[PDB]
Amino acid sequence: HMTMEQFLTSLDMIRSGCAPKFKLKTEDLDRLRVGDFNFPPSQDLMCYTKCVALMAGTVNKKGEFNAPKALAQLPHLVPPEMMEMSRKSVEACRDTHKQFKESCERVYQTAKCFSENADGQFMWP
Repeated sequence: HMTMEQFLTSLDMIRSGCAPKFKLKTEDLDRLRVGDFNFPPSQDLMCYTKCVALMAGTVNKKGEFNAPKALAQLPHLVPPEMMEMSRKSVEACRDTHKQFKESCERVYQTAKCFSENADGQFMWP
């Protein structure tokens, strides 16, 4: 498992493996970091979210969200304090990806759904 302290630091480590692949605005990343997905994303920002989810092993390369695998991965992704919120959001957003065809959009829309269904503070790497 991870502690809250390890979680908050993991956010930066995850970002470091994905951000360099894209052209991104710091203010966009700042907003996603606090779960504010309330602004139009660029293609780059959407594909950044796919890179993050791919690292997490929660989507495939087609951006299809894998709910059972996400649930299995949660202890490697969030601290105990965030487990139930995350469980609830996986359940609410498991089918979000089926409304979209393009892989980066599929992941971005699912992440946005997580942020919107989060009954507490939501943080994206």
